[PDB]
Amino acid sequence: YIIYCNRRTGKCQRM
Repeated sequence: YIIYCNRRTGKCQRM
């Protein structure tokens, strides 16, 4: 699944 928040670039996950 997706458990990572790339807030750095402006992307996030759902988990």
